[PDB]
Amino acid sequence: MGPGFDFAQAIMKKNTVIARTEKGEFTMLGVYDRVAVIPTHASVGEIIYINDVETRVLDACALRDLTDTNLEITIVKLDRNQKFRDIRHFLPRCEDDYNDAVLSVHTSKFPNMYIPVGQVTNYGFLNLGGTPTHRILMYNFPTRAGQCGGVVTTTGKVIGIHVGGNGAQGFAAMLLHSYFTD
Repeated sequence: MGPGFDFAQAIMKKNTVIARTEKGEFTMLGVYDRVAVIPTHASVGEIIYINDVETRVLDACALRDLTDTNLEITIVKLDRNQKFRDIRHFLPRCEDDYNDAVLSVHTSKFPNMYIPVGQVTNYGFLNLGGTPTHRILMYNFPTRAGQCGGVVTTTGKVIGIHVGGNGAQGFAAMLLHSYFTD
C-alpha cells in the first residue's frame, strides 16, 4: 500500500522459502549464497524440506551471545542448487529501536501475509517459552501460531525474525550484519 509494504514485498518475493521441519512449517529468510535463518525452536536436523523439496543441511548453528545466552536464531547452510540474492547490506550493524515496521509471512497457512506492526522496542531480555533469551525486539501486535520465522523490516532494513508472542505483544530475534560476515 506504501513504501513499507513495497520493501517488505521485495524481500519476501526473492529472499524467502517455506522451510518444513518435524516441528512445523516456517517462513525462512535467505541472506546470501546458500545461507538462511530460522528460529532455533524449529529444531533443524540433517534434512529439511525447502518449498516441499528434500534438502540436505550442510551446517546449522544455534547462535548464543558471549554470555552463553540463547539468541533464538539458527543459521542454516542448505545443499541447494541456487543462491539467494545477497541482502547483507540491509542488515543493521547495532541493536536499535525502530519506527513503522512490517511483519511478513509466507506459509501454506498464511501466503502473502503482511502486518503493519508499528513501533519496535529494543526489549533485550525475554523469558521465551521458559528459555532466557537476549536481543529481543517487541511490537504491540497480537501475533499468532504460524507467524514464526516471519521477516520484520522497515523501509530499507531487515531487522529481525518473529520468534513468539504473548497474545498482546509479538517478539522478534534481532538480525545483525556481524552474524553473516564471511
